[PDB]
Amino acid sequence: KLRVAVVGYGNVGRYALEAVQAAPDMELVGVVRRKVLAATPPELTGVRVVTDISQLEGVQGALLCVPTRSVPEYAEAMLRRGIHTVDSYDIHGDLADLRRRLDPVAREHGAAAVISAGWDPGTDSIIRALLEFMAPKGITYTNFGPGMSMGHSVAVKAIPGVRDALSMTIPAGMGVHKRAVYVELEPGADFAEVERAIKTDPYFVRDETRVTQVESVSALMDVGHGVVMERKGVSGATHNQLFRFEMRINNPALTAQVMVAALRAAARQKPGCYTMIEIPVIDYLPGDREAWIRKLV
Amino acid sequence: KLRVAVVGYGNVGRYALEAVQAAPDMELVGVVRRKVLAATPPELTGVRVVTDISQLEGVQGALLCVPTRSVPEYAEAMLRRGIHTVDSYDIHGDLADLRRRLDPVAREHGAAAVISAGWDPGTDSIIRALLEFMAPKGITYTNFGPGMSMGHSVAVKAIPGVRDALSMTIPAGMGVHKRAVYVELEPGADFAEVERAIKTDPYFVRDETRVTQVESVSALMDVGHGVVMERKGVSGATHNQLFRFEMRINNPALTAQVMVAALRAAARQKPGCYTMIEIPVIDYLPGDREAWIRKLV
Amino acid sequence: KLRVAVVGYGNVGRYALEAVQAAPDMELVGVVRRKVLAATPPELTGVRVVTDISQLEGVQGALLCVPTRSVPEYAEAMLRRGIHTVDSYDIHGDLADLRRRLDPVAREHGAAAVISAGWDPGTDSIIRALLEFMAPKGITYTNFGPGMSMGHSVAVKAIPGVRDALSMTIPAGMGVHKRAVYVELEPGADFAEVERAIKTDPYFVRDETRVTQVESVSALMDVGHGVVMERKGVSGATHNQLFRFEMRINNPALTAQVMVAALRAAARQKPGCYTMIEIPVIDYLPGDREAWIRKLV
Amino acid sequence: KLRVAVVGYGNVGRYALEAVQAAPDMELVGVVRRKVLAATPPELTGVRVVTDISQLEGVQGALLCVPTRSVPEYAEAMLRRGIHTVDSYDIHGDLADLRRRLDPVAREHGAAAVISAGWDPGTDSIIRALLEFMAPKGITYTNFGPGMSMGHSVAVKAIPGVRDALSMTIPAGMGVHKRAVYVELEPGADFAEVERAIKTDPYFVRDETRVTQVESVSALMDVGHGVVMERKGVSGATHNQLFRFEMRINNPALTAQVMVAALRAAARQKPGCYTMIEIPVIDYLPGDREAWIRKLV
Amino acid sequence: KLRVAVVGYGNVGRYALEAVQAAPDMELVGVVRRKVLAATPPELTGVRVVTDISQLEGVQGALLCVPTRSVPEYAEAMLRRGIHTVDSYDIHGDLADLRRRLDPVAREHGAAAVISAGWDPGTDSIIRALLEFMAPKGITYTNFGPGMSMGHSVAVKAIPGVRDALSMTIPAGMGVHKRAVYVELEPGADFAEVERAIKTDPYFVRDETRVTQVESVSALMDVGHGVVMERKGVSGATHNQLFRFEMRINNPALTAQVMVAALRAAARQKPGCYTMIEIPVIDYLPGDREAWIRKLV
Amino acid sequence: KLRVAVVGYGNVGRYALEAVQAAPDMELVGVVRRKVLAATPPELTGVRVVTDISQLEGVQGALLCVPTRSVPEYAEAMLRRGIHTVDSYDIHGDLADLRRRLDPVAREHGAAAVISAGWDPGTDSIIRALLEFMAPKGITYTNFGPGMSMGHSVAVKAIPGVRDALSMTIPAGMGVHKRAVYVELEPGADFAEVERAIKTDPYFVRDETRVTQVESVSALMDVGHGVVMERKGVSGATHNQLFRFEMRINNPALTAQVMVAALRAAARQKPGCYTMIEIPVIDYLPGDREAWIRKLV
Ligand SMILES: NC(=O)c1ccc[n+]([C@@H]2O[C@H](COP(=O)([O-])OP(=O)(O)OC[C@H]3O[C@@H](n4cnc5c(N)ncnc54)[C@H](OP(=O)(O)O)[C@@H]3O)[C@@H](O)[C@H]2O)c1
Ligand SMILES: NC(=O)c1ccc[n+]([C@@H]2O[C@H](COP(=O)([O-])OP(=O)(O)OC[C@H]3O[C@@H](n4cnc5c(N)ncnc54)[C@H](OP(=O)(O)O)[C@@H]3O)[C@@H](O)[C@H]2O)c1
Ligand SMILES: NC(=O)c1ccc[n+]([C@@H]2O[C@H](COP(=O)([O-])OP(=O)(O)OC[C@H]3O[C@@H](n4cnc5c(N)ncnc54)[C@H](OP(=O)(O)O)[C@@H]3O)[C@@H](O)[C@H]2O)c1
Ligand SMILES: NC(=O)c1ccc[n+]([C@@H]2O[C@H](COP(=O)([O-])OP(=O)(O)OC[C@H]3O[C@@H](n4cnc5c(N)ncnc54)[C@H](OP(=O)(O)O)[C@@H]3O)[C@@H](O)[C@H]2O)c1
Ligand SMILES: NC(=O)c1ccc[n+]([C@@H]2O[C@H](COP(=O)([O-])OP(=O)(O)OC[C@H]3O[C@@H](n4cnc5c(N)ncnc54)[C@H](OP(=O)(O)O)[C@@H]3O)[C@@H](O)[C@H]2O)c1
Repeated sequence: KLRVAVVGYGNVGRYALEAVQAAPDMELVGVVRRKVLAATPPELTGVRVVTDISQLEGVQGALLCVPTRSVPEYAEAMLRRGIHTVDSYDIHGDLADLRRRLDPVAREHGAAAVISAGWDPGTDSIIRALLEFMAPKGITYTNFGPGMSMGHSVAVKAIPGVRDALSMTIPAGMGVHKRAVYVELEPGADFAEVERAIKTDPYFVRDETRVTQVESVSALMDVGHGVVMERKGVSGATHNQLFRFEMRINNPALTAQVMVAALRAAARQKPGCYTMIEIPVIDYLPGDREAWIRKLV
Repeated sequence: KLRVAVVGYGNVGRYALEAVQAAPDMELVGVVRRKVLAATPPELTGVRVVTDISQLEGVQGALLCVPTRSVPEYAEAMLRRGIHTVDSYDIHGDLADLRRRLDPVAREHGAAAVISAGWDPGTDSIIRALLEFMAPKGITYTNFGPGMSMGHSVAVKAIPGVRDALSMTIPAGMGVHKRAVYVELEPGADFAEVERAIKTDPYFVRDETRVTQVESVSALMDVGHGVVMERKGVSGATHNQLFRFEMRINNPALTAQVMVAALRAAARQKPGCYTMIEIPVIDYLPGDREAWIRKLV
Repeated sequence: KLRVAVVGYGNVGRYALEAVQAAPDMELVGVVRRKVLAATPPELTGVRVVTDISQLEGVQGALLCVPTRSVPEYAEAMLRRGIHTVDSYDIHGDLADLRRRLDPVAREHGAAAVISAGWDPGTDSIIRALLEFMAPKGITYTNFGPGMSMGHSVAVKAIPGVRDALSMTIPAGMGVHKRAVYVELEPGADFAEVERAIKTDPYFVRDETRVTQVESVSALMDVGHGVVMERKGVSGATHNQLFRFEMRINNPALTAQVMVAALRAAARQKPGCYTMIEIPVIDYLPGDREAWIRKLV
Repeated sequence: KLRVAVVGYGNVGRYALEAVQAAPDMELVGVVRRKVLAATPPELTGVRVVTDISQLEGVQGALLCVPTRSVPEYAEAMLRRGIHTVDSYDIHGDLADLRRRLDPVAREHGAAAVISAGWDPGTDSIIRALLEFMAPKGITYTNFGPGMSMGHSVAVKAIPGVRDALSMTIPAGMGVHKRAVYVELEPGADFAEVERAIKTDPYFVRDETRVTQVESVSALMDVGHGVVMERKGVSGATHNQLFRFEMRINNPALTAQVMVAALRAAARQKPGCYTMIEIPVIDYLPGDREAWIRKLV
Repeated sequence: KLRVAVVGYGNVGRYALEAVQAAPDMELVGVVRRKVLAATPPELTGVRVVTDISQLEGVQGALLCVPTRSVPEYAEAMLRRGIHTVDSYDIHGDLADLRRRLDPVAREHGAAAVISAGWDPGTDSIIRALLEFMAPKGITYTNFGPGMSMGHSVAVKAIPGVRDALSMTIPAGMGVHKRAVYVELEPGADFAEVERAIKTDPYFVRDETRVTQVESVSALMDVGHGVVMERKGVSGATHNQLFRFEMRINNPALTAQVMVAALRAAARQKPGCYTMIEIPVIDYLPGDREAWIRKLV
Repeated sequence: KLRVAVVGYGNVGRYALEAVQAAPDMELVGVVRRKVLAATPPELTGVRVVTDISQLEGVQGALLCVPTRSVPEYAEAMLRRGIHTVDSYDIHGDLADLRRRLDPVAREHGAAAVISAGWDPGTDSIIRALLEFMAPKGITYTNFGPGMSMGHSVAVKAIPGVRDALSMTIPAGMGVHKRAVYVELEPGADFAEVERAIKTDPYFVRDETRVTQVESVSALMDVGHGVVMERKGVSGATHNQLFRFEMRINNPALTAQVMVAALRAAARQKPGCYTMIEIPVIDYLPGDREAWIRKLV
């Protein structure tokens, strides 16, 4: 049974606690937070919560449920302690570089790191790889939403006159996305100004963006999300092969569960850093291989 | 470039030829048939066709496009020659045992074998594994068709009074399948009896079966097929996670293309036998890993 | 404009009245009924209604909106008067013979008859013909409903213990249909007996049938109906060509409109009898061909 | 059997070869190409290939699988030799005029010509005509794709800084289409300039267009295509009649098969030129009419 | 049995007549029109038609099928006569104020008024309320069409050079709508200018608008319409609850039927004015409550 | 702010705790359980838990999250204490009688009771009522699943030789349902026996039932569920009006949230007992009516 720690008790972190507790081959040693207040969250009543992973006895693996930009530093800190790490780093543009950066650190400390192990990047990545070799010629389209965007939401809220905001990702089709922004204005903030400020912002200038002022943004929030991946391609020399994959899921819940499966896999790999398509899928399953082969193949 | 041979020029074999010719990292050395007639099929005009793989110079990998029951003997024959092998062996209840049987043969002759590498078993198996770890609790349903059934058609054609027949697999839902049989009666035969013999045959006795007599079975044949895989499960402790995968494809065309990708992967493994869920998905992709990670993850 | 008469003021007849009035190239001369009561239906207030088509001056075409079994004698009666005729005779197994029977009658009296011109048989027939030549090899499935069934309902009301009944046609998929019967029992009739008689009747004996006793059958009546026609076949030697046609329509409304278009075509044909697939489609369109070619091709 | 020749061995031509070989009522006499090299394509090994149709003995019909702008001269050349002709000329705005031009040429040489016989124009045209008379009032929407666009792709390759390109037709709904262009730039060409030139070109100027630079255009090519035709209209005076037709097919494969069926019909017509809606649908079916009436109506 | 009068014999009024005649608990006393010509519409032959509701003996309820702007004055006129009233007033931004305006008028004359009782506002409003309390946090999207737009069509028809026009409402998703305008130009008018005047008009300036010139607008008219309402929200603290409601209906037919049900409810309320969400749903059903509870709950 | 108690800390009870805590107009006073163990569930750490509702100060309303058969006694016990009550009693056959039984008890103690307030019975009941008056003639079909059935599951588990079981409700279409049973056998229990015992049981004899033996039933459980309600009917005299409502939700989560909304409504009613269709929908919404009318109608 793998001794694991949840690092970062945020949205994903809260679901990670549950995923670890539900895992048959793992034991939750504790949670690592930046601060630990006297008032204990109800669900953490019988859970060890500290600020230093060192105080969690025999930790073998860590789920890095921290902000994207904090992942690099956290992974290196855990790896240098010989602790296997998993994160759902979501920047497609440079996770490949993150992989090269963490590989030597992981190896030199006898640990394994699996990066970008959420649903996208993550499991969606595996699916895209499958579609790619099943029909080498053609185009795969990944359509996200409806669901909220963390990055886009923060960007809008950082605008003067904006008390709080919600940015919805809407699938327009063929891999194109539009934005539906909902904003809660400050004292005498002018909507027109805020509206153009949003549409102009580099985060929305590239896509069709619509803005709406609301009384309460919190009243509109839901972490449900989804994706539709499609490919029309050529298998060998045979055209029009049609594939479609769709999910309607709780975003953080799925991410945390995939992270758990990835940490299970990490503990079984040779020291180094890996993305999800570099690990045999059976390594994400608990227990002996034989039974899974008979049940799933 | 991997030198490959197509063994068995049947339905899948014909597509395998095309899949190999289209692969950027493979070279088709030739085709192995039980017999080679003087009348050369048009598309094989510039292709080396022989009855013994030994006559195909420098073959490194073999695509075993032979009947399911012939796979075991063919795989051992090729492996004992040090030739990597791929097959799409389709018996879910026995493939695990085939794996154990071929493992030492492959290993002792420095070769790798990837078995059951079609779409089901095969790629569908990978998808089922993903759904399984993304939402550990729940049920996955695999719905096949509409499409023609392998053995079912032969089973009916073996009935007295049946000139030729076609058995369609029809999805009834919840992983249950119906059978739509089309028969071309032999001069004199009685439909009523044939209809009874079919519905009572062990091959159909367990599923809803409907029989129809037709003037020509050939006029009804189409190798298109498909599948709908669904799962409603729990990620961690979060219920109602919804997943759906569907494809509408040319059956043998997809199978042959997956076999090609699997052979590419086999050549990159340690000697032994593997099912598709025991191989990192990136090994099914041609060339350098880096490029694929940046493109797909 | 073509002078037309509506024969039989029933369900389809009521809609035919409207279809003719809306046609830009036709003039409604009148309606022919078995009897004409003193109480005139509101919508027929300004319409000539008689018991003999001879009383309708200059009639050139007749829409035979009479029961299926009455069509043969009605068509011969009209044709022998030199009047073009259209009907939506719905017996697929007898259709061809009706064509042979009416052909010489129509020809010898210088008139044209278009039979079975509803949506099925009728327009669905044309679609089936199209799918057949677009992909010669494969299977076309015609799935009807949900919608009320003609004879099935009358057949149920035929049993003694039934005051009124409604038989719904339910698509089970792959061309198979289920029956949902609703019955209003006579005071004292046993439901169990009726339920048994229904499922036993040769009208439901070979189809999954379910019975439900209801307070009022009239409260469940709706003339909406539909169809889904699908085909997965081979174009040339290319497999898995996928086609799908679906309609959700008012049954008698569509039937009456198709009959109108067919009568327009009939007036354009050489004397004789025709099914809808024996007439160029442009003949079903009003006016000059040139305009339609530019608008539709 | 009708003796037929395939003129133009391009995309559609390659499929036409197969469609003719599979036709039960036709005999492939040969293929006519602009040039015949010493290296014979494998599939043409046992086929007569020449540069002048006169070298193909007893040819009665010709499938003109040449570029759109070449159809007029090719059709007149064949017709003046008394050879029936079929083409899938795709310009909706000129179609009618081509018909007028070829009609007297066909007639004076005792031959029949069926123009624009692909799926659109072609079979889609018949479907549009059906929907039009089934519900005279309303609007029919024809939504194409996803699939590759003919001229659009060549038009993009027309710009200087483009080595190769692919233009995808994307259905935006309600008969509106979007463009997804993929370009492979020449060493040194500026993407910004190309992107601008594309969106500016009169081919995309009036449609939402998006451009993406790609490593390889060939790796994105797939000949699959499709259409969704819908109409909500009035049958008689009854509103909201709903119709829907959809296809997911191999573009050239379907086009070639329709051309074959149209040539069969042409040989059955009085000398002159016809579009597909001017021919009874049963004429597109092989053999005796009686059998088809019983099987399809 | 409630004695009812239909006020305004327009689109909705014509259906209201039928809805009242079909209601088991209502008696149609007559129709109130602005003028009554000597030429009686066929369907009104046995119906009392007058210009003053006072001539309709014992009227207890009135269905106000008049233009939106006329509703206020008509409702106050009927209420001041002690006659219960129902209207489908469609202005979402002002109906709350209409409610406050009519409340004291209805109360002081012992009558009840139910306003905005169509499908939207109306039944859609009830559905939105249900979704709102079933999942308090999240967003509900109401997508209309395809279907003809009320004011939009009139707004275009008021443009110089426009003989007649039709404005189609097209759902773009996420509660956003597109406009497809069809215009029939007056002899001489310039399309380019009309097209500009339309797209710039306040009625379309906020949505994507496309204009098309046609020979006949009447040939494109169909009163079918529809809606798709969706919500992804949080029930309690559980995210991703998914809801979807859709209908494809005859617009005025449904509106008139809902108005009838609302009038039935009005007659059962304490004097005052009500929107549809202020009435228990069982009050919209005819007769005794007990029977409905057993049949529907 | 309404002071509320959750009675019964089971599946629904656990979600009810969350729904009350999330409600803006309610205050959770505590939870009433049959027993209170020393080991406190983490999430109940800061919550008052007792065995007698009397120990919860100032309780005004109670959510009866107890077994169906316990509802009658619990409701009467709470009502006799002057506490408003809500339950999701799910027996369609006699909830009408429960209503008559609780009405006088509620009234005589100055309290209000809203029974059967889940999604079915409950919100689905409201939807069925709407469809009923929008189109009075026709048939509404309620299709449940996929999702688990509590009753059916218990019935199977009570069978000798059955360690544990799971009964899935599968929609077969048109209001017909099939059962997919999963069983975990005891020591030497014979499957064949258990299988027929299930198929024979009155709980499954009425429907198509399939049985499967599994290693672990708990590994297959998920509380997700759903429904598809459809109606094709007549509005007035206009046929083929089409309606569809679908939900994919967490079963207990939705039920608890609806119960909260119903308790809010109960507190606003005259003393007595009500089903959900007897309460204006706006009463299920928190706060003043004005704002909801403007936001939703
Ligand atoms: N790949 C995917 O498919 C996918 C999908 C969804 C999310 N994700 C990843 O999941 C990450 C976390 O998501 P989330 O919604 O859980 O974020 P979150 O709610 O903000 O949680 C992050 C937690 O880390 C700690 N933290 C906060 N700010 C920090 C900082 N500035 N420096 C160091 N630690 C900080 C806090 O926990 P304590 O208070 O306990 O310290 C905080 O609650 C996302 O950023 C994204 O990268 C990936
Ligand atoms: N896993 C999947 O998803 C999946 C899907 C589809 C198919 N498959 C597998 O693919 C296998 C082959 O399918 P297929 O349609 O290509 O079969 P096929 O058409 O019968 O071709 C098999 C070929 O094997 C060669 N052969 C060698 N020994 C033979 C023998 N004893 N009897 C007959 N042929 C023999 C023949 O080619 P020569 O004449 O050249 O010797 C024959 O044409 C299937 O049996 C199945 O196991 C798997
Ligand atoms: N092909 C299709 O797609 C399709 C679809 C729907 C219907 N149809 C055909 O069209 C027929 C239409 O029937 P319907 O729905 O309009 O209702 P119906 O009850 O068949 O009405 C037929 C009318 O024919 C007249 N009539 C003459 N002889 C009659 C007789 N012997 N018995 C009863 N009526 C007689 C009556 O009008 P008067 O009182 O004015 O004499 C009667 O109302 C269907 O039965 C079927 O044959 C075809
Ligand atoms: N809430 C919804 O979901 C919804 C949906 C659809 C429609 N509606 C409502 O239904 C209303 C009526 O729709 P409609 O299509 O029936 O309108 P319409 O066709 O124009 O009919 C309105 C009738 O009102 C009478 N009338 C009285 N004063 C009039 C006036 N000042 N100008 C013109 N007519 C006047 C006329 O009948 P006489 O000639 O007999 O006097 C006229 O035919 C719409 O305006 C809208 O408010 C609501
Ligand atoms: N209408 C709908 O749409 C709908 C849908 C779903 C469920 N429901 C209703 O919700 C009800 C409860 O569902 P559930 O899944 O929460 O059931 P459950 O998990 O068994 O919870 C019932 C709770 O009541 C107490 N209890 C158990 N047995 C009892 C008994 N024999 N006598 C008195 N109290 C008992 C227990 O709480 P303590 O241990 O705290 O005492 C138990 O946890 C269902 O029975 C059904 O009627 C309705």
